[PDB]
Amino acid sequence: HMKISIIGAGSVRFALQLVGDIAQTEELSREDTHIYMMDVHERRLNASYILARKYVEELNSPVKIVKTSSLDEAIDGADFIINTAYPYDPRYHDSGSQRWDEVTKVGEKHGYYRGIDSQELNMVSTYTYVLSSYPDMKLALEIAEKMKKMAPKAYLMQTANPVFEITQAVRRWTGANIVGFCHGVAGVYEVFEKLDLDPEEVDWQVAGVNHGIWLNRFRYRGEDAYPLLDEWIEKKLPEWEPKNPWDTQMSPAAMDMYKFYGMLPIGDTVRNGSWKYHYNLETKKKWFGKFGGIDNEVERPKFHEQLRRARERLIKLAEEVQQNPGMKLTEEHPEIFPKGKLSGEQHIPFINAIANNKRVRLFLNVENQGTLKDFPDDVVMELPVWVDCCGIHREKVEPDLTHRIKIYLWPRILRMEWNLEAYISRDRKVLEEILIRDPRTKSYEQIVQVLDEIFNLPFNEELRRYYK
Amino acid sequence: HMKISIIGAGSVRFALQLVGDIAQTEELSREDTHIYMMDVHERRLNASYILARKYVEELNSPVKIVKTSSLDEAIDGADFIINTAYPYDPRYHDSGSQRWDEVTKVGEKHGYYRGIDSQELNMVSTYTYVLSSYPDMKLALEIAEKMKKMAPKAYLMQTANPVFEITQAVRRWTGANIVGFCHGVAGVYEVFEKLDLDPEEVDWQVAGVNHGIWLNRFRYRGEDAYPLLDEWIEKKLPEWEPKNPWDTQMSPAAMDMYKFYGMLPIGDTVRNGSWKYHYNLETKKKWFGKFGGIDNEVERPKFHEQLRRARERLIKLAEEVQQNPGMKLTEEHPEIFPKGKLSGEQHIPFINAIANNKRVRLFLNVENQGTLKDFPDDVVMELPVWVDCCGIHREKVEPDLTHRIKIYLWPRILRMEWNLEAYISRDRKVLEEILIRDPRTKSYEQIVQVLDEIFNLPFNEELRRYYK
Ligand SMILES: [Mn+2]
Ligand SMILES: [Mn+2]
Repeated sequence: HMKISIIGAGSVRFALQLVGDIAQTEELSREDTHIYMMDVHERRLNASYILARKYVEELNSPVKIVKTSSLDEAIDGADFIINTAYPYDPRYHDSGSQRWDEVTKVGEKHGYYRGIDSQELNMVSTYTYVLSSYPDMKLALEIAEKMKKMAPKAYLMQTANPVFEITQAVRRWTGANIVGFCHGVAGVYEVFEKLDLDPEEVDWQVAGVNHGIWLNRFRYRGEDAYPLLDEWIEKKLPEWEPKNPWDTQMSPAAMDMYKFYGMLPIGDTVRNGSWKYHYNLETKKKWFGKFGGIDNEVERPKFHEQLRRARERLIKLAEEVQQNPGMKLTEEHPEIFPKGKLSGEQHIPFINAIANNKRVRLFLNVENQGTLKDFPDDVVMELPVWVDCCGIHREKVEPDLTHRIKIYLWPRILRMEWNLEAYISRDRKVLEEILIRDPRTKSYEQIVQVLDEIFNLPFNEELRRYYK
Repeated sequence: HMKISIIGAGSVRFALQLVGDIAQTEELSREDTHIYMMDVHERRLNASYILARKYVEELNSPVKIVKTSSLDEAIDGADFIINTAYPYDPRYHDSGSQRWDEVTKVGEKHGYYRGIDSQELNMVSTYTYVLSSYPDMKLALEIAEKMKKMAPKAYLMQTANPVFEITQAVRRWTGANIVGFCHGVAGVYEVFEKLDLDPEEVDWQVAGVNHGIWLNRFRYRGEDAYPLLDEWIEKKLPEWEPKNPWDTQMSPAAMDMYKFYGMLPIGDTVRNGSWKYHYNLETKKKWFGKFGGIDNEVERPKFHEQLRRARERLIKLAEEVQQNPGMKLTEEHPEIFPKGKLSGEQHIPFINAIANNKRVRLFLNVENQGTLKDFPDDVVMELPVWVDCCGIHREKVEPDLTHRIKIYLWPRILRMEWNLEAYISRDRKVLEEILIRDPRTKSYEQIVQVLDEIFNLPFNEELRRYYK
């Protein structure tokens, strides 16, 4: 009996990706594989459970799916616990994105463009919440302590953000068996495509911290391939255009960071430059192209609204399924319900590697343990690893990250430490010292005022009591 | 034959302090002690040499004093080399303070209050010059390479700022036998005085980096003494007033840093808080008292002018000496020329410890070497040490610095690394990345403009060619 528990299974698109990958993995598509879907939103949970059951049926997979509103029941004796939950106050909100939208506006009201949580080296929208990410940190630690008692052999597969902060605090403060998951490394394939390189003929590696990873190795036909990037920068960068607001991997910002640091930032790292690329929307469009990227006052509200519409549609689709047993989800909406094709993300390959010894190369957030020698052994970094039934095996990182990149990641590590200290100390003065270092802070009184108004939002009642 | 060479002996007040301490140290006041005074300013050098000779004569000390304008002659076979030189372009300026004054004004012209060199954790005036401190770094390394050849057994006793950056780069890039000197630790005695404690009955220790040191141990009558500070904060802080612009050790800023970090910052560390204490002159007066401290647009120009007047007076006093052999410098100006009393600074005790095994406890900038375990072995820190003829012996630092102070010093260490990278790479883009992290930077174009105008100052011709 293998038990795979999805905490936050109302993330039904992500739930359906995980379910579909399991159902399409021969070693896991068995009667003895039990998938537990747990969520605090009953409508979303029900709808996700109906869609997952019908989906699995159309794939002719015999896995069992169980739904529950009990965190304890989902954790009890689980082999793998995937945390994709995004907490929210149900008295005021329907999903977590809403608390971040509203605090971001408050921040902008007080002169912080894109909110206080948008800082240098961390512009990724929704990554942290009021700096210390209290509700998301709280849930992960609660899961971690429950599983130390109820599931001591389980892996906690952390996907909800902040992955860096949460994986570090869990590891450090509970010793629970937590691993952080992010597929930002998938940006490399955009590089190979733009440079007309067969991905299978490229010898490559990335390393760093979450959303702070760099293409430390890039070789082709027995030689360094970066001169091929240099040629692309000269001849083709002038004509580059993003296909959508998320398309930044080959943007002027990415190449400007590569010029200074010596290696190419990969994936969401490109979103996390200095303020040079982010002072305002016009500056974002200069460095990221027509959309200004995804982390701005136009595109992010547009996207969160798209996700809300999708949640409502999936609830309605679940009702359609109950009314029309004969309909084929894979036929009517083949995008949402793909068939005969794995998603390509790392969660199910990880599970199949640990349990069934299907060895695979992944990029995961684990303790450094001397892999990057100029960083502490206990700091959680995003590293290239091979996973099998004997656990996680860190690759040697070669070539080493450049000196300049090392003194780029150290500040991001220190920001993590200040964020953890702000959480564990319950001390509002720590949040004030974080913002006194913010370039947008003009005065100390500005810091108190913006934090005051944030804490006084009705849905931040628990946060306010935590720091009081 | 012991040879003590003062590079920059035109710092005649500092030269006279060093000369007077030697002349009043029994083990060093000998015929075989040769003091070499070297400086590029002939008038200042001559005047310093005349005053030093007459001074030594009135102390009945037989030490030999030699003046030279040759750096090589001063370094050749020296046992100790004290670097107090402050370079300047003689085509435009008469002393080094002038290049810092003029670049600071340019910075303020472009919206950087107190100049680009005034950054968080480094508000100390004149500490760095255009971030990377090119002329001061250049001289120290030139001395370091000359002495590796001409004086392989010598100690380079670095006193010119930036002490942290220069001691680190010399150690790292040349392996020369450099030790950094700063007496900021003397602030502890202000604490003992305000709290009515006999200094000899206090068990105390400080540690950190240069201008980043903290009173990690403070005990009295077999117990922690910090509760005595707490009582002083409650009953006496409201009525505290600075005696002069340099008096900040017991200021509201110092106590506000102590509240957050858990230990008291000592000496010039109190000048180096966050921008909380430094946004403008009115804010400086709130946190430092009536004068706003010494690092502001009123008090610093007032002080540099006082030093200029003093240089002119000492030149004129030297002429008086030549005209009136019978006058007694110790009688007419006993402040400048004290008798029967050591200065209390660390340079001559250090020399007497190394050469004559007079063991003494000092606070010096040396490689960590595991003393503070959460920092690299090779990073130069300001540490409590015992010095004897067997060299430098680091005390165990106990109690350890607090967690919050550790994540305060790490950013200052990283700033040092960025400053060194800006120097060695000769890359103006590095200075631009430093300022993009500055809270006062509003745009990227602002950075280029302020650096452009700084580099284009006539006296920065060498700096401009270095970075071109
Ligand atoms: Mn991610
Ligand atoms: Mn100093």
